[PDB]
Amino acid sequence: GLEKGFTHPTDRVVRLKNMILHAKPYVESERAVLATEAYKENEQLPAIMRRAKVVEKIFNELPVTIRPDELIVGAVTINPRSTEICPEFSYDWVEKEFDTMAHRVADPFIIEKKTADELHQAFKYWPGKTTSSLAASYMSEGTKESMSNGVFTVGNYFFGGIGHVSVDYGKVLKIGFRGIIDEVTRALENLDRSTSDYIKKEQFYNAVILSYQAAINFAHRYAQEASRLAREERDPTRQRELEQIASNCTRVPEYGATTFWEACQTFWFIQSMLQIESSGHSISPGRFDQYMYPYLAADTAISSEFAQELVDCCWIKLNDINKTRDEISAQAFAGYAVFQNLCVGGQTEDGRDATNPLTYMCMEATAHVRLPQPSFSIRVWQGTPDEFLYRACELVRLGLGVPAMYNDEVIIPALQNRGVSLHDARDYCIIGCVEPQAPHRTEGWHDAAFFNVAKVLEITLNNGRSGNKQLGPMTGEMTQYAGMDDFYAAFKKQMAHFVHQLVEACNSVDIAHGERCPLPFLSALVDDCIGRGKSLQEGGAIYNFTGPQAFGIADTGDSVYAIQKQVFEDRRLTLQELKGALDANFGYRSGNPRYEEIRHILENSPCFGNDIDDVDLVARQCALIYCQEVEKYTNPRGGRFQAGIYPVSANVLFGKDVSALPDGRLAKEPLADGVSPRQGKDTLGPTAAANSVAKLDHFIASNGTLYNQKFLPSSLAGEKGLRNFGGLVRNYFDKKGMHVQFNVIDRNTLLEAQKNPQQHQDLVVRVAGYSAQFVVLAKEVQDDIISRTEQQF
Amino acid sequence: GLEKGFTHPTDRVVRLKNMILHAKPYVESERAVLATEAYKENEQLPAIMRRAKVVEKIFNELPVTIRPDELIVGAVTINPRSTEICPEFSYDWVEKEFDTMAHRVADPFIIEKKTADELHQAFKYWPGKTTSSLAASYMSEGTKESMSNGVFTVGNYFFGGIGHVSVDYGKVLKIGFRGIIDEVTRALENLDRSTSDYIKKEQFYNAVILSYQAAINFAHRYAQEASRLAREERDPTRQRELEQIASNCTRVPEYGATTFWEACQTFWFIQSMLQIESSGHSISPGRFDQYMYPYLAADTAISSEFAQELVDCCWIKLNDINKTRDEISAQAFAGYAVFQNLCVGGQTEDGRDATNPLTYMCMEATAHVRLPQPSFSIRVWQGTPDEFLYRACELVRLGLGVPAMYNDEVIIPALQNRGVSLHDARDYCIIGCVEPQAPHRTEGWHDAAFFNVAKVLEITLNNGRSGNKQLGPMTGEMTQYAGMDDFYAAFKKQMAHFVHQLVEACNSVDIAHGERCPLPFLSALVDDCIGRGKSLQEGGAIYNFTGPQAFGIADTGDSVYAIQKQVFEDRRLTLQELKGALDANFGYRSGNPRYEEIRHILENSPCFGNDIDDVDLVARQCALIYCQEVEKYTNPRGGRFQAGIYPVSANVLFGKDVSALPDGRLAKEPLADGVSPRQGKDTLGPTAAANSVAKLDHFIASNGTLYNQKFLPSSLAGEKGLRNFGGLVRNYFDKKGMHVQFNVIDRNTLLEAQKNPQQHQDLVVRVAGYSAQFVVLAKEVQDDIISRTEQQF
Repeated sequence: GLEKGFTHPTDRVVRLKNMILHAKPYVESERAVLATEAYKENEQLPAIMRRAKVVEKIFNELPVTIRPDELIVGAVTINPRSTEICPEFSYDWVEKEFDTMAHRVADPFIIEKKTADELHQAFKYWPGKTTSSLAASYMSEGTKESMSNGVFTVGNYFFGGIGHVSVDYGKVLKIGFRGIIDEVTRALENLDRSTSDYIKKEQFYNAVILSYQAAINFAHRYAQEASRLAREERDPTRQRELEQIASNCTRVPEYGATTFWEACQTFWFIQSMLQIESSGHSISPGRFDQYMYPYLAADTAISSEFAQELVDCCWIKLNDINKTRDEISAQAFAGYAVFQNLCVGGQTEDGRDATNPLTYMCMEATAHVRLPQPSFSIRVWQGTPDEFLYRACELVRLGLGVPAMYNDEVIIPALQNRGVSLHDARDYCIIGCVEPQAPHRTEGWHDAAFFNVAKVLEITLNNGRSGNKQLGPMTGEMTQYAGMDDFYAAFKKQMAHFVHQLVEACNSVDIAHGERCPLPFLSALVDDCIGRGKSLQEGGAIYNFTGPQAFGIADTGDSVYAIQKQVFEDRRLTLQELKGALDANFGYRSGNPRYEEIRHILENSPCFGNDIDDVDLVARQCALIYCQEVEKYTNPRGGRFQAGIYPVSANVLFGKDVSALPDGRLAKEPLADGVSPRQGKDTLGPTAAANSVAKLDHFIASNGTLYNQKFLPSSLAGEKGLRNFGGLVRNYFDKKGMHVQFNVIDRNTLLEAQKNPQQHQDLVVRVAGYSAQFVVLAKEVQDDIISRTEQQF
Repeated sequence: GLEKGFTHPTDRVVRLKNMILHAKPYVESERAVLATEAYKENEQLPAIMRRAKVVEKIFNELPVTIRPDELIVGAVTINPRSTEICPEFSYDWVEKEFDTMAHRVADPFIIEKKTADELHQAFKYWPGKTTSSLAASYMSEGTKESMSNGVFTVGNYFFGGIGHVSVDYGKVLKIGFRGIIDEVTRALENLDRSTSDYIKKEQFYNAVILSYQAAINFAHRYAQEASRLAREERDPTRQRELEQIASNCTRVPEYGATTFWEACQTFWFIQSMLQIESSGHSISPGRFDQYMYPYLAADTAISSEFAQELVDCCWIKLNDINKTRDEISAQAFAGYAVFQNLCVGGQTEDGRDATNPLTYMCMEATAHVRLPQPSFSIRVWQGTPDEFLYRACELVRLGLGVPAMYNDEVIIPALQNRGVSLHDARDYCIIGCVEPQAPHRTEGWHDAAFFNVAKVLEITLNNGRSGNKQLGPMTGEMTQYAGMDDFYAAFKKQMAHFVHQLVEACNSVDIAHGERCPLPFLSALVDDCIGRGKSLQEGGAIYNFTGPQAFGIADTGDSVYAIQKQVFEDRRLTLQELKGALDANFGYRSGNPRYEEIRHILENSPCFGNDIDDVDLVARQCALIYCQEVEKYTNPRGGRFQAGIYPVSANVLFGKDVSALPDGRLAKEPLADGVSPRQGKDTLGPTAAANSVAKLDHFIASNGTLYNQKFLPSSLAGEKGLRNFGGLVRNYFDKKGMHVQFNVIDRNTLLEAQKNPQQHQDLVVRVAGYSAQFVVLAKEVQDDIISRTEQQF
């Protein structure tokens, strides 16, 4: 039968899982202090060589920690699930939050007094030497004013590192760090030295070699710690394990992997070491079933049980990573989340189906571990085997939010439209939440900014004003609109003004990272940085993009359609009354009964998400106006801006920046998540809603769209629930939606977790493009997830 | 007749002159301290804006000093003829020399204890933050090793600023600093903001505007000081002068000049303020008679005596500038020397003669003032009026070394061969010593390096060795040469190896200046920096070059010819004995009589400078081998390397780096100056010697060649003396030599200045492309000048 069920993990895997779940996150100082001293010691070097010295000091001197029971080793932090500090990007919020970070609503971290004193001393070096301080200096005053008023924000790469990449894991698996060094050495040998261009390329090459020499030492330090622990082990079974780990770390990643266990250790060293070099999140394993499976197939000795246990251990290690952000930024990325997206299935470079036995082991590992990370995903195409889709649906029924599902038949042509070859696009993986790329060939900047389209709508209707600040052009007061043509013309002018500022802000951050923090370790693992002699930050990648995200799409669409229908077509109210009602927040505080009646009229207009073409096409048009502006622009790496539509955990946060809207929502209330219909407003069932969402132009939003659905668990029960559920996915993907993902949970389970969080520490659910512990989320985010529409078949 | 003699200066001018002569040069700290605080305060800015903040703080806060009697005001230093410190380029040698600089051989400066304490504190900021520290980091180990062994040096721009430019004085005279600000404002309004490129251009533009706003303030601060002094001044005439100076400085250079006195004040504000922004020397007024004359002709009130006295005051102000360098570099640029070349005459853009009345006033000013500066020059072409050449010749007869003479008919086609338009080339001026450019269109880097061709010959004959060290390729041992073909093959291979390293070193310094010290004040006065939105350091100039200088040309030619004639042709000695004699320094210590007999044989070979084709063509070929290798290379500004041949005061210094040579020269002895025949070896008179020098390829050495002659004064006496002397210049220029200049002095006058320097403080003579106080020069440089061939007709 279609319902196969899931096996159980070993007792050791349960212990390792529980270590993550019980861990109290700390802030730690050692990496920050070492980095700072490497900067201090190397003021005279070009930035790329200084950055080599940084990772060399950290890799040589960071504490090496092997946790009880691990088979796969490597720790960013001494304490499980803790965070380093990367002061080179930003630091002052850390010190501002020394005493409040342990108690803040979103993602609290403990900062012990000694750690605070150590960070205080190191931060003395940093004023004005960060990437953020340089980025802000490049931006115009109007751009900064627009961000201060909540039109958009580039905080992600402003305050932290970039990340958002899937590196060439397979290359390191094959030839190791030593192979990387040899490739660079041959690039040096072949350098054209007839002009002045070789001088900086040679600095890059020597920086990469130094970085990778230190990276080899780092693995050897873990081998040494494993041997030290082995000598004082008393259980001979664990002793032999530690001896085997020492052997593994001696071989990899210096050399290519020769067993499946070594291949797992190669993967984890890369995955953790990249996040030691930089705090950029969305370091995404990508197509792990593809590049790892050859090492499983070739390992004739390994048992199926132990092979699965190693994948489980990788899943758990993926949850050891954590990241603190400033108190407001943490609310937009909430849940101790670093967005490591790992996908399985899809197509080979040849257009054949890519499923292999490891594909299903990856699904089993998710069922075994049941933790937020990795951000597990499946690719789907016309040739997806029934067995893979139904097994994925079985996994989704567990209610963890994973796997998210991505549609090859939209994503591949979407990438092609941006210049990615068919061969490279067929190999895509997901970065972060929903953002597709050709892996190890792209510097995509896939979460460069958040952009509030609903705020632009607000500002349009107030003639460029926000507060009493003239923030955009005076496109005309809404009372002077003769019809919807006047609105759209005004809305497009506002969009052009604010998107140009968005692009300025992203590109200023882009220049700042290129000038102050080019990365020699990361860059060697992406084509064509070695061949070109250029870092990722300076255009070494074959493909270059920048991806800013739209917020408030359904809010904007339903509001614009409410103006069309209720004011112009049916004349239920005038432009003057609408203006008055919006400014008065529909009488929320005054009690004005005409404004209340107006609100009730607008609230009951047709809404996006009910398969009604009239209103669905307005949502499509409003999203297009954003997406068509964004793609007009380029970044300093020679690449193209491309829109995405996804909220991570900030559709509540950024709703606070928007006053009352013509669809009737009150000031400061939440916005809609991604391309999903407004919370509770898709009332005709999951098929009708998905039909609406697929009417949007997903292809032009080539940084990725995000669609959330939430199902009543009993609707998915039994073989016949699975079949209906799989039919819904194929329906939506056949109609050219890009992505869909599912919560499967009873309302009372969420309500109980709120009332009794101590009893629900392992409740993991989808936020948007990632899953998190529900009890870690702030109440306002929890309420937003509860408020989402419950679907039923 | 042809000798009309010279008028005398006013008593004021004599007082202003003697103030320079009697000044004891100090090191001062104010500018270094202010610059350091501006860097400390502005760590977060892009470099161009940081440099704007640097000049803003200095221009706002540097002490304002007006000296007794001046009509033209503006002081770089509080004390006359003193030096500021520019730690942004290098600092550590200043502190190493706190206790020794007042007593050192070449260019001593007094450093009082208060000043050393101030600089000690300021220097704490600088480790690793200088342009020099970055430049070194880009250079390969072999390049730095060749420099340590004396093959070549890039010290000039490594330790100090660049300079070496003639800015658009005419533009500032016409539109003022306000007009510069207006052009940049229009460039801002016209910026294409559709890509990412505008972000950095707009930073440059904002940096230029800020710098020029502060530049206006600087002039107003001098106006306020003149007004303050006027209220204090008992003498009614001097009171009115100070009131007029206050009016001048209020008008210029914020606005264009409206009198000749204001034009002189504009000139001097530009000249001094450029050398406040940067320590780069060879800030060259260039075609002063061309851009200043319209303001003289339009000034219908000024008397000729006052106009002359203002020009005299300009000449004296040019001697107020001074510059300290580390104690070894000071020996290469000896004489309190900043190389401000000012030329008169030549052609206009349409190819007409450019002589005007101010042309002759500039010659008079040199006769009035008789100080080392400016480095006064004349252009000469086929159409030079006889009155011009003969007047310049009378001036040379005064023995100051000036004017140097430059041949349009070589320089203009030479510049054309480097891509300069005929129009631009016709407007050329001289930079520094002998280096031509199209003024306000060029970033020429005209003294980027000193390169020791004689050392390359030494190394060639020792199979790539220098001392106990393999510095170049193993091109073969001397004893294995079958003939001169073998030697030239090896020599060219050595030359290619070391010139590649030279180019690396230059380009490393070039990159470092572009990344850390782009200049927003200077850059605005050179085409096309404003139009392109790019500093000079990043390629804003229309024409870009790099100019490295050959040393030991005559030494190399005569040695190579001595091998050809004495070894291969006449078989007076074997290659084996020559190797032994060179290694043993011709028996200078051993007394070996065969090596002494070989020395005598080689010393009496024919020598370059006696109009003997056989040996002259070897000098030509050897100089060509250098010049042809240099021109194969480019710089990171998109420009071309081009050789020059000139020694400034370093042919003695760099001869110390060369062991015995095949021409009989003993180890460590001086090398020949520029393209001049070896000291004392041209024995057939000045026409024969000039004929030899003109056989070299001067056109390919388009960074400039330098030829010194020295005459017995009685030989130039009378109308007949002048006629011979003009005919010699016209002979040499018709035969396509690029430059010539003359000492005219009795040997006993130099000898008496050595024995009784306190009676010869005003004795000014030519070193090489510049003039200096003979008593300020080290004994070994004095002796070298005394050893030069004395000519007579």
